[PDB]
Amino acid sequence: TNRLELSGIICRTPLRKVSPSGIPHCQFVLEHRSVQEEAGFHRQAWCQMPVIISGHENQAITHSITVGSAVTVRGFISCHKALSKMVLHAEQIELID
Amino acid sequence: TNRLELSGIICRTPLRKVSPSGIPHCQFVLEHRSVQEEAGFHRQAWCQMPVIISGHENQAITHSITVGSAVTVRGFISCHKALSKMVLHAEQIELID
Repeated sequence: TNRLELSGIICRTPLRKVSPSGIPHCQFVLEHRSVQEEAGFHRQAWCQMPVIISGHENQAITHSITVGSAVTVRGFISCHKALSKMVLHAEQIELID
Repeated sequence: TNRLELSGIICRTPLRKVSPSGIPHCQFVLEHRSVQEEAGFHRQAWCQMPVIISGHENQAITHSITVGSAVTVRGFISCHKALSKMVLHAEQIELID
């Protein structure tokens, strides 16, 4: 199992990237803030999550999202060592604007 | 929205912590490895995710998990700046041993 669903505001201008051999991607940073419940207590949760969306099929989304967009993203997480930097690979995104 | 579900192997010995004013916690590191699908391609996903489980109610789980346990955890993520270090606050855990 590997599934993250996270909402937030895009806080960095999205970067469009195209690979010569197909497979283009769009990367951005999603800032999440919420109140969560833990052991009976209500505490603040905050994160700035790198997000990537790949594939020709998804090329449209990039030109419809920008900094300040309210967005909910669902995908898998993957990490690489710097602790290790986390990226959310988005399978789906929903807009709230 | 803020929900992560992630399976893996506990790769660091769990640390039991009790606060004097109630609210005890148990922290550990969960190593995830899987094949995920992205833009048609099958690629490896890997992460070493800090996990915390809080509350008197959950005090038992700690003495039933150890390094090498296969485990699936579901909760919310929260981050703090070092990029920012991520922690999974577990609302529920399921064992696979």
